[PDB]
Formats: sequence, C-alpha cells, structure tokens
Amino acid sequence: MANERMNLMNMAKLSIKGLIESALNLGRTLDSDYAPLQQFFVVMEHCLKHGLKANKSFWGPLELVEKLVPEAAEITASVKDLPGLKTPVGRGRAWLRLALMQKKLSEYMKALINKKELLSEFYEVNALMMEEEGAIIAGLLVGLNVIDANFCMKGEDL
Repeated sequence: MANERMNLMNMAKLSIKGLIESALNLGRTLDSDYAPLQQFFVVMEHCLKHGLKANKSFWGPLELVEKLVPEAAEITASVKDLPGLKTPVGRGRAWLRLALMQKKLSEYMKALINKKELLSEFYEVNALMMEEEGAIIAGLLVGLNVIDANFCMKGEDL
C-alpha cells in the first residue's frame, strides 16, 4: 500500500514531465490522439482509483469538485446525463479531459486533498489522495497549465 502509493506517484511524476517535455518540442495543440496524453489520463486514473472504498468509482470524488470550486460546474454538467456516457468511470474520464482543457486540473485536485474530511467518504485512510503522494501530484499538475489541448473535433468545421 505505502509502496503502491509511490509506484503510482513516481509513475505520475514521469508522465507529467514527459508530457510537458514532449509538448514543448511539438509546438502544436493536442487532441485525443497524442499518445503521451492518453498515458497521463490512464495513470492519473490509477491514482484516483487507488484507495477508493468498496458504485461511482473515482467519479464520486470528482463530482465533489464543483461544490468546492463553482468554476468546475460547467464541465461537470457537460459530462453527466449525456446519452453516450453511461458509466460513472466513463464520466470521470471525460471530466478529466474537459478539466485539462481549462488548465484547471491542479486547481481542482489541490482543492480535493485540501478537504480530507470530505474526501474520506470515497477514500481509505491511506489512499494516494488521502496521503502525501496525492498532494505531490496535485502540485505537479501545475505544469500542465502550459499545455494547450482540444478533444472536440471530427466534423469538418472548415
């Protein structure tokens, strides 16, 4: 457990740094095809899934966000009650991508680890989010604020 926390963190730490790095060299905006980005979201998903008590999954902890940060109210309304997204996990994923497009990822995460009594209904006493590793990740997610992304196209528009 205490290790699975560092295995995840050190994972997240590398992904974040490898995304920002890969991103600066490219120079263009990202979509949902950029491999380094899909990686991040997956890892990211493993950190929020870890610790969760025994069904919404890592979605429940995120739903909370808009209650702490009213700014995350629009993206939370865009993902739920949507015909396509039927799974709580599916909604969570979509949310993270939407939040990442606002460069609000670290802001929302820092607000969740800053409220451990609220986050204790979703995570166990020693979950990554309930421990210091979750604080490290939230602080690192500040680097993704220099990454421009957009996962909203396929229909011409030109």
